[PDB]
Amino acid sequence: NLDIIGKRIEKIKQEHETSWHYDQDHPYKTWAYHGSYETKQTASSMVNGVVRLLTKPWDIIPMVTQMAMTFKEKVDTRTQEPKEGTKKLMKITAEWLWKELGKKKTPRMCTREEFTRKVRSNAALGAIFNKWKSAREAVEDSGFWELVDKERNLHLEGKCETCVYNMMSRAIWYMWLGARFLEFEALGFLNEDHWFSRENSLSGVEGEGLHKLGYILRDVSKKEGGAMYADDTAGWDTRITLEDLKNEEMVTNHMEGEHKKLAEAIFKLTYQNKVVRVQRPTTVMDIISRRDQRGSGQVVTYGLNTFTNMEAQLIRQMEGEGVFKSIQHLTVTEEIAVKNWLVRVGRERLSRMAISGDDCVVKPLDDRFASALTALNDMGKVRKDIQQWEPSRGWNDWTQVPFCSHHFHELIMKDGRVLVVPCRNQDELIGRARISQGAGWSLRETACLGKSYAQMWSLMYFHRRDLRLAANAICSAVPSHWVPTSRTTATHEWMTTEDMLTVWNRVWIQENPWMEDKTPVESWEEIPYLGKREDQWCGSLIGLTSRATWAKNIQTAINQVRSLIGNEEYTDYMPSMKRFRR
Ligand SMILES: NC(c1ccccc1)c1ccccc1
Ligand SMILES: [Zn+2]
Ligand SMILES: [Zn+2]
Repeated sequence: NLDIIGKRIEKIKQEHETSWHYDQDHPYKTWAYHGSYETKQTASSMVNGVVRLLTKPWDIIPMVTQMAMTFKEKVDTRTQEPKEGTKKLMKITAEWLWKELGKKKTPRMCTREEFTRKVRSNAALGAIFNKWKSAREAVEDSGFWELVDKERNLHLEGKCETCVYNMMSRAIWYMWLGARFLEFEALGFLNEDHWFSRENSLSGVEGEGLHKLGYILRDVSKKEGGAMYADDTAGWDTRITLEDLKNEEMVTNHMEGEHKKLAEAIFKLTYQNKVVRVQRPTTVMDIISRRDQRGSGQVVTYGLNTFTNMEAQLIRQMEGEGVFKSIQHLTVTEEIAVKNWLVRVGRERLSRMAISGDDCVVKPLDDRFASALTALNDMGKVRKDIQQWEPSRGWNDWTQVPFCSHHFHELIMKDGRVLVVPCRNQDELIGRARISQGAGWSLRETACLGKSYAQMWSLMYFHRRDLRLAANAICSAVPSHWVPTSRTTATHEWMTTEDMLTVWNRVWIQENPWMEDKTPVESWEEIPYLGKREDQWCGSLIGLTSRATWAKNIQTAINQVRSLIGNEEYTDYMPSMKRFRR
């Protein structure tokens, strides 16, 4: 408790000595409260006018238009201690999983040099603005690195002064850039060196890309076994126990020297003991602590969520296969049985899963998995929108399974080759492309963000009639040589000024390991759509009068946007589609 968090608490006390007050009307039950201090401040979603002018039929669809308008009674909940049998299953499984993940990888420190390059090309490293403006400026000033040095030597000493979270089914924990550096130095190797790639982790999909995920689910479907299960956890980050944080820390057992000590300090000082500042309107700033739940950078959060989810799902598979009888307590021979299962079939069981942080698909040996709930519930990974003890409903067809907010279609090209394509309700795709985040967007920057959405649609969603047409329209309306942008950046092959047919060929044919015949496609007309009825089922306006008028008059919409942007060099992409090819 207060010996580890005191210094951080003591330090904040003094910067607001003219405001400190142990409030008695404090709303916290499960967060330990420490004091308050005076503040006053808040970014809402702005509309992308280039995308909206080229998607007029959607201006009257509430599921689209409502997306641009506008649980902290779940951050303040508590998760019970698992039973001794559960704690044992988790420790055995975690020990075994870090060893498998480490067989072909070497833990290593990430560098100031590497950190500097990331900030100078904009990755969402959730930092705060103070002493320097942007992260870009802090990183080119030795003063910063002297602050980093002081904290670093403090961590080697087993103490923390400045690693404090700022809080804002979502809650995002910003830290100052220096704390983010020290987290990246110690734990960045998990993401930088692809520990959760499918090749390395067998269940993982890190780096895979939306054009790969469907093929991966189809490969899992080919295994003998029961239904495919895709149970969502209710508020995964809030259900991470101190026991979970201690099994995650066992990655430090694979480290050495300075690195081992630096990583141990991140886990002890910042993860297993946390200090947070929260805005309360009654506007004060509350300084609260707790030992459990997930609060890390979003990139480390992803890798450790994947790890703990892989562990939880192997244990649920063990329960279904009868490897252990009860979570209350493991006998000695049950320990040897669990160990033996892991050594004997562990890698086969990992290959039966697709796991992306808190999101999973599992194809177990059989449907006993559906009612194997005791370990899952006792670890605190309670399923969303189903009663605690009601058996999971599985999916019989891999094309119906939800994963990473998508489902996947099998689409046969006129030439017989097979594409497995990502899909989601088209209102969600149009509604998201119509939104920009933050202020000070020029017309050119707004146009380049529209172009990023358009090129993503041409690569991932070409099979949706409305999206291939709208993508072609946006790419016709934005100057040909302007570079697609995004202020928050899976693999992003659409972020390029290369011709999109050449990128399509590279992604779907040349580099696609499931495509034996490498014959290039010569035009967009060779590239198929979903069935017309399947397109409607997934939200296509195809067959409406509004959509027919939009399609027929599309050059008029393109010319409206070209007139606003001004006298620039444009390309007409509409004749790449049969109906505008004269
Ligand atoms: N004629 C339309 C239709 C026919 C039958 C069912 C649904 C739409 C149609 C099809 C494909 C593209 C554009 C319009
Ligand atoms: Zn610190
Ligand atoms: Zn679909």
